[PDB]
Amino acid sequence: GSHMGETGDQRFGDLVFRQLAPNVWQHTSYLDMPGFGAVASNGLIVRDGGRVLVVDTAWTDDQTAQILNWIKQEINLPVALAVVTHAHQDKMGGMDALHAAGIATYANALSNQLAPQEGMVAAQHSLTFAANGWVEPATAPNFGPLKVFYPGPGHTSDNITVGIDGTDIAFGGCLIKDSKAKSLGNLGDADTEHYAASARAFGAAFPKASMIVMSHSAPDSRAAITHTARMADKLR
Amino acid sequence: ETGDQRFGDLVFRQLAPNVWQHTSYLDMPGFGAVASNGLIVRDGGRVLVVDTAWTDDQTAQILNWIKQEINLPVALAVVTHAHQDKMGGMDALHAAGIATYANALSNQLAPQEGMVAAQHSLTFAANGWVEPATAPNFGPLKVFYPGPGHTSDNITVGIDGTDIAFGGCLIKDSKAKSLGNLGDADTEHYAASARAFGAAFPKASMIVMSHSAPDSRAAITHTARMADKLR
Ligand SMILES: Cc1oc(C)c(S(N)(=O)=O)c1C(=O)O
Ligand SMILES: Cc1oc(C)c(S(N)(=O)=O)c1C(=O)O
Ligand SMILES: [Zn+2]
Ligand SMILES: [Zn+2]
Ligand SMILES: [Zn+2]
Ligand SMILES: [Zn+2]
Ligand SMILES: [Zn+2]
Ligand SMILES: [Zn+2]
Repeated sequence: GSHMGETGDQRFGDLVFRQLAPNVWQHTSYLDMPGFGAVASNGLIVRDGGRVLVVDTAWTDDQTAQILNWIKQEINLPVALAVVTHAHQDKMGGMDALHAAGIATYANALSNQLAPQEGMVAAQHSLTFAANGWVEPATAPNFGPLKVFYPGPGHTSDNITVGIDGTDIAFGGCLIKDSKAKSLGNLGDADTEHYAASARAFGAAFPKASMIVMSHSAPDSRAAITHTARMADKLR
Repeated sequence: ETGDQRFGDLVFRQLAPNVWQHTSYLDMPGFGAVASNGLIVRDGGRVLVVDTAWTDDQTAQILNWIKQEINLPVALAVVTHAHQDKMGGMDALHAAGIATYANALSNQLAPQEGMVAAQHSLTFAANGWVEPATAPNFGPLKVFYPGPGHTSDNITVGIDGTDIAFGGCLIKDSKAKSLGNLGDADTEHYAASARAFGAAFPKASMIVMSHSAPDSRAAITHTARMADKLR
């Protein structure tokens, strides 16, 4: 089962949406984490010609259905696919809303294999990766601007990252924490030996991205990557 | 030991008409000699190897025993994760012109683990089975990724047309008190991965593993019961 058991910001139900680029938005949803209260989780929405592509669900099915409603209102293009960046509640908790809506879903093969143990619904389709971390293109059909990179084990063994081609943006998901972070967040499923190398591999994979989007903080500069790697260095 | 054969530092045990276990040893601080096992499979007119020995020299001894005892070409080797017992001899396989295969993740981890990457990467479906285009002409070798356990990258191999499945370092002996080296292990998912190996090869009666002699299926259920205690 699951381990879980302001300017420019647009409120839409209990979610928040922020435009990051002409064709890119950040979605934000909240879940109350006993003791510490509201935990934000961010993902992305990308307009690619006549299609919308989603990175990560919200925490819940009901929140994820609200992402689809927001897309209908603000973009009014069909959602061609969603890719989720590992098998934890914040990234995959809303899979049923996507499947209910007939949306094709993608995850790391390992995320799909771990999903039952992690209390998640598996995506319909599985990404695989080359030894250099880049997605095998046959497993990323019509991903368009989404450039998927497996950096190595870090936050989880299955964590993947996504560059948005033709923009300044790369999405570190839960691997990367912001440059102000006092900790690496939830290390319950982390690989402490390989985390630092995986963070640095993400930086090297998207060497010119200037806006680093993350699950649990607002977008940051590239300093988030180096600061995260140096915090991870101390886990070894 | 009666019936076992020696070549240099290597010991070979015939498990089935076309299958041998190779065993090599390394002195580990405060542990004395640690055995590591792999497999040699005769597949008609060619030989397939599962896992290197600890070192290049030991791995060359495997290849020269194969020449002496079997006298068929070695077509390919599959190595079952990026640790020295399984991939320490990659340079000897490459020098001998043997095609090498490992989990893509093993190849990605190899530099950090001080190992040499294989020439080819295996990838796996969500159900754990190797994507067939990545494992061309593997003959009787059936490669399964059971999930993270002993390491994130550990893979397993069934030998079609035999009683044998190879758990590598994921599976420990049915009398074991411990799961051996957990330094790189996934404590949450280990038990499920061990059970997934059992379910992938449900008819295998001889379970070969890295650090103990062949056992029955009891090794799978005992490993899972030990791993349940890690959670
Ligand atoms: C801060 C935080 O809360 C949760 C619930 C997670 S995760 N993605 O590990 O579940 C994290 C994280 O660090 O990613
Ligand atoms: C007993 C043992 O010794 C070593 C050196 C290893 S491994 N494969 O983790 O390096 C193991 C193991 O448990 O696999
Ligand atoms: Zn997570
Ligand atoms: Zn997270
Ligand atoms: Zn977990
Ligand atoms: Zn090992
Ligand atoms: Zn081992
Ligand atoms: Zn290691």
